[PDB]
Amino acid sequence: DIFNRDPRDHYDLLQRLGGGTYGEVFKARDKVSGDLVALKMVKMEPDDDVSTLQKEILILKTCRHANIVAYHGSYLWLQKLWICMEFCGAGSLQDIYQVTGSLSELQISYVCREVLQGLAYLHSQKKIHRDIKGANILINDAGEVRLADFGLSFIGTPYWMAPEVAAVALKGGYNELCDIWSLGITAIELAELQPPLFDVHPLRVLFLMTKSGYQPPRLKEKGKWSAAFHNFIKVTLTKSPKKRPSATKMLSHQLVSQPGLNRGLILDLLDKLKNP
Ligand SMILES: OC[C@]1(F)CN=C(Nc2cc(F)c(Oc3ccnc4[nH]cc(C(F)(F)F)c34)c(F)c2)OC1
Repeated sequence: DIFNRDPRDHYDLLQRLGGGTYGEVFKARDKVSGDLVALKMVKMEPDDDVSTLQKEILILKTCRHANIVAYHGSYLWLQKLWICMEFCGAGSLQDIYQVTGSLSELQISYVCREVLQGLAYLHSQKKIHRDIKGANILINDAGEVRLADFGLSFIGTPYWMAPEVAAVALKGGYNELCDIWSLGITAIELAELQPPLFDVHPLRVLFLMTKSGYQPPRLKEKGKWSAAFHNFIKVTLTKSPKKRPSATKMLSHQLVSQPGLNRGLILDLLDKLKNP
């Protein structure tokens, strides 16, 4: 459901957060709640069809889980769409680790369980995130973890595309289990400050993956991590999606099911951020 009103009534905008990849996102206080919200402002061109986004907004609203950024309500007004969202004060894990350096085996483990909690719920709703990485895992001042979900014309013009071709332009080859893979890369990203093959051209990384011989990547330093963290990487990055375990199966992995995993590990992290 979309509300048709100036949202500058309801909310005072307190600080501009957004930059390159996030675009325009504002920290804002709710005039009624007195509560803190993130307002993501979307720019809309005349020939941008509104009715097509209303289909992508349902998905955001009926996504109700602690481990997913809560949707509050969209606002169309003056050729702009403002999406109101749970605020996460520490921004993304990427913002964090670029200052704090590498995350610890136990820090990464709690992040891997909270994410799986969110993916396991998404999947149960037959939804697929498509973009698990550091930049899309957000952190609140409590040190709790929240998956940011978001929601091309030069893939071709569709008018001539045959239907099977059009089926892929919307769906990609994406599968619920492709989100699991991305977590494995993300875990390495948290460990190493960059995903495998960051120093390699993207096209080449795409070719290399589609070679028959392609080898799932690994943690650089053997001794630095437990057998558990090693096995978590091995299993999440299984090549064949037919054999890659689901998010519930992964929640019963020893790396994420161990005790002592909780938000303190991150509060540590958020302290490390204040006091270098
Ligand atoms: O281009 C990258 C930079 F220049 C360097 N760092 C950032 N950090 C950054 C900036 C933002 F605006 C972010 O968005 C939020 C911030 C707080 N609470 C949020 N709740 C939901 C969101 C989101 F809109 F879904 F993302 C959100 C964010 F998560 C991180 O972006 C600038």
